[PDB]
Amino acid sequence: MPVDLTPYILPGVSFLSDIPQETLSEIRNQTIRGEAQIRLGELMVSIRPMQVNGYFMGSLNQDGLSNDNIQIGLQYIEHIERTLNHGSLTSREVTVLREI
Repeated sequence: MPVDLTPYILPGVSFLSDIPQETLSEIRNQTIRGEAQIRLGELMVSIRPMQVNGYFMGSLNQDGLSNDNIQIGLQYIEHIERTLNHGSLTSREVTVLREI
């Protein structure tokens, strides 16, 4: 099921007002199913640990979206990448494994 997470969304900023941590808990459990779809309102996101190269964190589903949905998406995604693993790693910290 696509668990929508938009109770405190400010559609235009990178930060969130304050997320229920109990939601991040349920996200981490459904990613183990192999996919977890999060809807940031209209912004479609897909958190899942694709076991080839990459941990489970903010991945914006750009399919079918518009330019603004990409932008508000990626600022909230870079937020979610840190929020899915609190103080563990950043986007680029994982990306360099693939990039080098």
